[PDB]
Amino acid sequence: ALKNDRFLRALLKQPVDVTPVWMMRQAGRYLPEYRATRAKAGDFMSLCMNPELACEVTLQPLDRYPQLDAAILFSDILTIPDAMGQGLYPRFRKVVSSLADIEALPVPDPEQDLGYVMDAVRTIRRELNGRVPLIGFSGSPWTLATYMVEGGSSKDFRKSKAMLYDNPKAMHALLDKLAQSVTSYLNGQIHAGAQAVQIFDSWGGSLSAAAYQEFSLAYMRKIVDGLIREHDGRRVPVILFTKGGGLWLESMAEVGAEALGLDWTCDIGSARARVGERVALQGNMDPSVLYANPAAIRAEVARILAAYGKGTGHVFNLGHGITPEVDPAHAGAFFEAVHELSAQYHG
Amino acid sequence: MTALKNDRFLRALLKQPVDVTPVWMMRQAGRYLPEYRATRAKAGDFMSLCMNPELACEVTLQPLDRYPQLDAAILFSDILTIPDAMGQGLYFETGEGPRFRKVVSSLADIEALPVPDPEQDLGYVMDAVRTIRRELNGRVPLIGFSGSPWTLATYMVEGGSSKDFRKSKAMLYDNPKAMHALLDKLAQSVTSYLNGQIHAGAQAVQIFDSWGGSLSAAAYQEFSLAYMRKIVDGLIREHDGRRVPVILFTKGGGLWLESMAEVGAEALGLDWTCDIGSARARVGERVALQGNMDPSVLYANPAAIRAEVARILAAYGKGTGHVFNLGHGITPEVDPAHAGAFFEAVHELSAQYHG
Ligand SMILES: [Cl-]
Ligand SMILES: [Cl-]
Repeated sequence: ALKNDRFLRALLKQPVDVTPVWMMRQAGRYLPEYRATRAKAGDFMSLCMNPELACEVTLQPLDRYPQLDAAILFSDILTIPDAMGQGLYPRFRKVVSSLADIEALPVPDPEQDLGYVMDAVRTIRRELNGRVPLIGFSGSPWTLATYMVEGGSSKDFRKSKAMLYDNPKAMHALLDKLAQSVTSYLNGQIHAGAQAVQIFDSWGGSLSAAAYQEFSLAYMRKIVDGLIREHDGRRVPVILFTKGGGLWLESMAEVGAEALGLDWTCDIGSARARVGERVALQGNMDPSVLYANPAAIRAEVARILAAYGKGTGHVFNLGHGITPEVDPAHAGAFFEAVHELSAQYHG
Repeated sequence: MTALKNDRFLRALLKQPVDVTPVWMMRQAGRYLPEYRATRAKAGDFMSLCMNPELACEVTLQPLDRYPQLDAAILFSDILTIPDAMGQGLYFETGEGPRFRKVVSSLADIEALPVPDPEQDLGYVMDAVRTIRRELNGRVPLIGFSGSPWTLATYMVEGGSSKDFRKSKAMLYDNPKAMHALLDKLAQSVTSYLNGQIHAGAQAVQIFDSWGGSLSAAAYQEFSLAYMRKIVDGLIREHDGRRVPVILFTKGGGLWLESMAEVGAEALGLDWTCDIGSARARVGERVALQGNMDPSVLYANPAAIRAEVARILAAYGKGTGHVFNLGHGITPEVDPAHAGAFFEAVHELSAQYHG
């Protein structure tokens, strides 16, 4: 029973009154009410694993900012490797390094092994009461694989890439199991009530053009081929986002997903020319703009709207997550600007 | 016209016929070489090494002696030379990295900054160029270099290394008038610095726009590329009877090659995220291309290194206009033998793409 669905409409190239906006990490430490809930939870994993708390932080930006046109599931990108028994605490107690390691990895069952995520989705979907669509998400196979091979956050992905060039056979094995896992994970979230899904390929941008095709994109394509594309009588749009992936939009546009995420390095007008006929686009403002005065924030919104131009097919967002020191009022000025200034570009 | 024994590097940059694809490597003088680390220890630190022309020459020549395949030398020097000469007080915080005592935050700060004179105020750099040019004895061309105005500006506004560049970009959006004033002054400075290096014997120059890739497409045009264009227009174009090729390198700038190619510089540097075949199709008629291998490949076994060299050569295809390099600097933990396999693969495997 969706009351506001312009976010979905834009992704599906349907007419809209204004350009929709949401923001990566809109539930995060820049919000004092998030910091309160996080302290109430006690630690970050408790917040993630408690569906009531995950819901609480998910709703917080929506209640603060009526301009936001979508909710995104609050969770950790690393749920799946954690579930595989790798012991997430940002590092892993168990680290992938041999083919033998990978073969032993189980493919997590969404409801039996990741039930708390599924519970969070159901809880959020209920509590939203149709106010805005709910976005489910997961990290990409390549991105999750690097976390599992690096053993956590990495200096420069030397180990992950070395293993890629030395033992591509083992890396294929790992990526394939992760593709399997991500597919069922997202399908789980969709069954639980997610109305769109986004794949975050956060580290795909560090790959060479060739390695990106073989070791990241091919596995996102596998996932999209396995996703539930319709639920609750509506299409469930898929958004692929490779940060730093602007060079590669053309191939990304042929995977069959509805939309591609963009970061600020890619001119969105150029992106629309290159692949606009095949996908919706989401993005792409540099988050650092939010540290500037409201006039500058408005000016940058106007520039980006002008670059995209007239008509549907754009969802406004940043090109990366907001950072903890941003003034919530500057975030608000951003969302307001998108709705106020974009109206002229529709109709 | 002064003598070179090997000039295939220059010829590739100028789209002239070459026998093999030339190769050199960013940071080819650096901590991955044990002889470098020994010289650096004898100097005490990096800064002392940069400010002693005899030792800067010594490390500049080391990779050439170890690796006969290398087709160019690059001036060993500090990217932060100019803002130090400007008076901002470069030092090294024990646990972090280079920092400046003084940080740029206002138009008034910027107006006060002087434009260093290369020979009068950076004589130790010009001496290094002269010394290297002499000691090379024409074995390979010498590359001079500088940071770009945008890249230098970020160090001066942040006051050292930064992860997110929040302060630099905040100033870009909040105080464009001041940020442009800084960029303008730095372009003038970089121009005379590079020209001093050329007059001292540099035979090519590379502008390292290391942090230009963090800019939006729109901001890149106004706050970085426009100032590299200023520099290129002001550079000495010929010296010692030769054209002096200019290489512009914005790491992560692959989306922007078309505009970079309109500046008038001979060549553009690429990183591994850009398919070099695609790059050649997009701008190869206008510029030579340098790059573009992922430095991380050098951690892999030599067979993998050769296969990746082979792939990149196949992607560029037949004919001049390519200088092989990494897309980034080599890191200290790469085995010298792996770097060696790399250079040997480029010369051996590229022969078939020429003639
Ligand atoms: Cl744009
Ligand atoms: Cl390539």
